[PDB]
Amino acid sequence: PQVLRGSGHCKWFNVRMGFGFISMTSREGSPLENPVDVFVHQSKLYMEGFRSLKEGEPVEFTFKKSSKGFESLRVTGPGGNPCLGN
DNA sequence: TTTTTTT
Repeated sequence: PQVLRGSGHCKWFNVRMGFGFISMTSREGSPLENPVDVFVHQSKLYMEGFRSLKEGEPVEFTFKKSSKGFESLRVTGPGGNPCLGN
């Protein structure tokens, strides 16, 4: 299960659900011709207090292909900063 | 405080 690095933005996030998706726009330091969705759980989000992503906020993350699809493993804001959230 | 794969 190879671990890759990517960036993108929050496609959507539902706080009642505790999960959402990231639209990945770069991967392994190269931009993608077409964005790819990557699953993100609230538990993976680097921030203090209650954990969420705002729609649209820019993210940096590690991910791995999973049986259910891609799975984020740790998500941060630009430059390793905390995610913004709602 | 948050239904672990869709929006």
